[PDB]
Amino acid sequence: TNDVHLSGMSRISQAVLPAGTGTDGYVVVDATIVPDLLPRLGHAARIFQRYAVETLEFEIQPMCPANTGGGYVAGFLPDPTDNDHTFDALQATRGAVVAKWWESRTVRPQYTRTLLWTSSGKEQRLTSPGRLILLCVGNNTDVVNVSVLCRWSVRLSVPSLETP
Amino acid sequence: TDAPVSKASTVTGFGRGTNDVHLSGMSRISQAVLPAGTGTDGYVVVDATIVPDLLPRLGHAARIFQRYAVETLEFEIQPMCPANTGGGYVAGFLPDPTDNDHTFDALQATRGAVVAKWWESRTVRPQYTRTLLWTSSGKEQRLTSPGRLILLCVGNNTDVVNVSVLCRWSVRLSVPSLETP
Amino acid sequence: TDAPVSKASTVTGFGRGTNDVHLSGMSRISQAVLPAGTGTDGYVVVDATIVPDLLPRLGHAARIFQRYAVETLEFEIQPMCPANTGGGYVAGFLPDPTDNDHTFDALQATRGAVVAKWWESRTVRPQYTRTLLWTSSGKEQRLTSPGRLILLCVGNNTDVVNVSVLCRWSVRLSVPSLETP
Amino acid sequence: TNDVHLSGMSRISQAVLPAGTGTDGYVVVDATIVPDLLPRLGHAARIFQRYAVETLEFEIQPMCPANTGGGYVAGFLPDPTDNDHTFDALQATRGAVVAKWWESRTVRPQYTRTLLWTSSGKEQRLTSPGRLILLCVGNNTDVVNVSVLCRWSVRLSVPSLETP
Amino acid sequence: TNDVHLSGMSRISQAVLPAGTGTDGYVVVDATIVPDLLPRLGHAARIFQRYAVETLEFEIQPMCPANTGGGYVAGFLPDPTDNDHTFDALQATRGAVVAKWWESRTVRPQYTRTLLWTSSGKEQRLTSPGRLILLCVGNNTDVVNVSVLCRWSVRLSVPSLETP
Amino acid sequence: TNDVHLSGMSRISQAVLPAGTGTDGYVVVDATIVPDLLPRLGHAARIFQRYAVETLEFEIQPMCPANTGGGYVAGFLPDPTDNDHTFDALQATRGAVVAKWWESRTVRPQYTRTLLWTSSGKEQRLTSPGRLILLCVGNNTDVVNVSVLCRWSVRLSVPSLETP
Ligand SMILES: [Ca+2]
Ligand SMILES: [Ca+2]
Ligand SMILES: [Ca+2]
Ligand SMILES: [Ca+2]
Ligand SMILES: [Ca+2]
Ligand SMILES: [Ca+2]
Repeated sequence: TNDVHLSGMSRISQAVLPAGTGTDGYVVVDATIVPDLLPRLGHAARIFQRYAVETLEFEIQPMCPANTGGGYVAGFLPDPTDNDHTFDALQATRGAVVAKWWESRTVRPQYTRTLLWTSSGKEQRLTSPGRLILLCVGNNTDVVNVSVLCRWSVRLSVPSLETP
Repeated sequence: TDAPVSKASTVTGFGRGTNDVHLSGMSRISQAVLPAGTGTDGYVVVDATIVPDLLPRLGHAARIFQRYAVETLEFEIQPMCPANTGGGYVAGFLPDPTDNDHTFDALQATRGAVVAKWWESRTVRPQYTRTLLWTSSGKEQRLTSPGRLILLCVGNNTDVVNVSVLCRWSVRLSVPSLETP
Repeated sequence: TDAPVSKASTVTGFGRGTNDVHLSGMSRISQAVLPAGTGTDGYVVVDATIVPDLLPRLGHAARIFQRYAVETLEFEIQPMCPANTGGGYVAGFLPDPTDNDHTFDALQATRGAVVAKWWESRTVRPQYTRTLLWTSSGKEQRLTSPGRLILLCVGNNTDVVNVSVLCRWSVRLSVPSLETP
Repeated sequence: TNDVHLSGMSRISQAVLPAGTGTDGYVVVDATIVPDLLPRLGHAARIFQRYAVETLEFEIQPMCPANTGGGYVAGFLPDPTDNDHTFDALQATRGAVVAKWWESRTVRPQYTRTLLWTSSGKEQRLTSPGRLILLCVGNNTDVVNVSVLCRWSVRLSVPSLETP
Repeated sequence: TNDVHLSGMSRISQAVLPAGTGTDGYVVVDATIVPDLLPRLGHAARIFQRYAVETLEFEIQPMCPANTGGGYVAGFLPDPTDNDHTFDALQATRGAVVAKWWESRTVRPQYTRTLLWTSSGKEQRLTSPGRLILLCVGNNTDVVNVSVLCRWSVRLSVPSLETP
Repeated sequence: TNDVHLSGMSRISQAVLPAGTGTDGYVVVDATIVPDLLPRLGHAARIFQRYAVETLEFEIQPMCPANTGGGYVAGFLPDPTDNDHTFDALQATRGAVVAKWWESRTVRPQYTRTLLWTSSGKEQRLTSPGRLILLCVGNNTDVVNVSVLCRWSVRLSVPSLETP
């Protein structure tokens, strides 16, 4: 077997949220999980054709004063083609969390473990396991710098160099 | 205890909804009427793509689940006409949702296809994929539907024919969500 | 066999659909924002009648069932605001769906009512009818809903308050049908 | 072994019989069983040189009103070179059936199991196992659309592309 | 069972490269491997619904004089969607070969034995195992009649009948 | 484990040698084997800190007419620092080959499987396994398009991320 197991921590997305703009339902983070976003996996997927996600956890680590107001809801939609970004969709899914802006939380979602494709294509269900969505729950009193780390572990295969 | 700057949140049972439900039923996927003389050979009577939306009770249950897998799928062709009607029918289930071929040979090639007279009711026990399929629509139909059902006329019928295609199904829904088409 | 005048029908599995499904979840029945100063005493923050339509995932499952019975029903009041907000709230669940009284006494009288500060989250474990209730709407609300939830302010709040009322429910649907509102 | 076992249902021949033309001995169906007639086996024999029939049943499925008059006799002559189409030849053979026009019957004949040739040739005994013959027994009062399905099962060999 | 193992060789593409036009990077051959491309598999796929490529190899057999100064690079990209006509992209793929214009070579690539579909659809990744690309390396001196052959061994399934 | 075995072929260098310039001792190719030189290993080393070359071979594939009178000598010096462009120095190294300009050959050298560093530094002996040298033997007659390929199999370690 020529499968290469690669794993590690990496920050998929960082967002800045100025004070007073975090209204309810505001989409702070909306990231379709593909290996291109992941820093270390971006180079590994550039040299392979297919990958299979073996572990995926999203650690939301926001950095705001403890007296800041408002909260956030984070979830992982297993369907990359789904284009719904609301509290209802997040609360429906498994692994979703809701917490105050100064709390760091962990999202352990339900993701497909089949063999996906690193490259882009017409069918998004064949390239990504899902979409991470992080929304505001209430108005934030202070500016929030939110960073979403992602502990991943994939199994690459089929060596081939690829272009952006 | 003390009075902190901000107390920790205590939302406990979030993202722990029900994950798997088994749903069963038997619904009419098609109903057709043929006035005398239109049942020419090869005329397509029923062309129904098996999707959760086609099944009414499953249509709502598929709106709260991401992926479903078909466990049981059997079709019934019930022609409600007397035993003095000429001509006949051929019914089949193409496992490929994208296969749009409407001929006698294409139907007869599939496993479980039936050929009968217009006064004989039949049951199609087809070949379908047990793999998990996506409830919501996508770019490729082969990831969302187990197949297609085709019902054709074989001979020129003599009288008006009423034909009902029923489908006994049983699916297993997984990966909870809330689809908003 | 012989050739009769008309052959007998052979529809076998008709009217034998699934009868009972247990459905569970936890959904936000209400969400309110109070700018500073509007939290006057007795001001009604949340007034939600517990019906299957109010619960999103149950709304679709109730459209294919006639009667449902509530097995578990517990509400959570989550105020997402700091620990320096004045005033407080009272939350209760009136078992009578038609009881439209919004006062502190009416809420506190009910079993399981909670009184807390705006920086304390609470859980209401109320008294609800275990009897079978009709999914579809009718002339009398007491045959279709287990009760009503009321959340009121107790004191004048100092800061803007975000309050979310979540409801952990568990129902048993019976008597299959297809409701078309 | 590179033998490919292929089997399936397929309609060899459909015939329309107008009312009043089905006199006694009329040859409704006269089909020399070669893989070209069989729809799915037509494509399989186009890519192979030799085949051996392992199972052969002919299901006659006529579609006429139940009050129609007259009957049909169906048989399978094991000799493709034989050019006799009468009730005598059919009744002599094994597996022959006789039935009213509205009855569907099954013919389980006696066929050679040797290795035949898909392509045509001078000797017809080396290419086909036999000839299906379906005749009218009496005058038919109504128009009859008769279809002869064939449950077959062959064992192909010797890969080679072929032309009509 | 419905599984029918088939194998054989077939010329997927043939190209004629006149003298002087074989500049570096020129795309001599770009052929997406589909069942219709292979003659014997073209008929096999017309009578089945699914196929899985168990074995796949290619042979480049250029037919040029021994005084033809030039070279070619050949490789099987295991992703039908990927489109990159560069030397490094081909050489990255496993089994890719580089040779002179008067030397026949064999490509033994890597690919996933996933159960593909014999009929075309919106997504090419479900109907094709990949695509063979043959490029020029250096300017050729004489006319080259290149003929890429493919030795395949596939496993058909789900009996049906189709029209292209 | 952090160890990730990778392997593949990549063209380390390509040179064009015009007619008459291939005098004896001329240095056609002098390429220091570094991870950046190999495309697929270039991305693999950008996401790791250490690598050890488990297997390393080279193939010389000159592309010249069969009437090209001349010869080449190829060899892998296992010391990056050593700098000697002489025939005897190359032939001394294990696996060195001598051939005609129209004959592809394979170099299977000797080297130490020491855990090298993927990023450049002051000492080249810690970042490169060696250097391949290809010299002329005798004056060539026609233009030669030489392309040295390298088949490598390395073992990465110490996960990290780097920029070149
Ligand atoms: Ca790709
Ligand atoms: Ca969906
Ligand atoms: Ca009702
Ligand atoms: Ca032949
Ligand atoms: Ca198809
Ligand atoms: Ca470094």
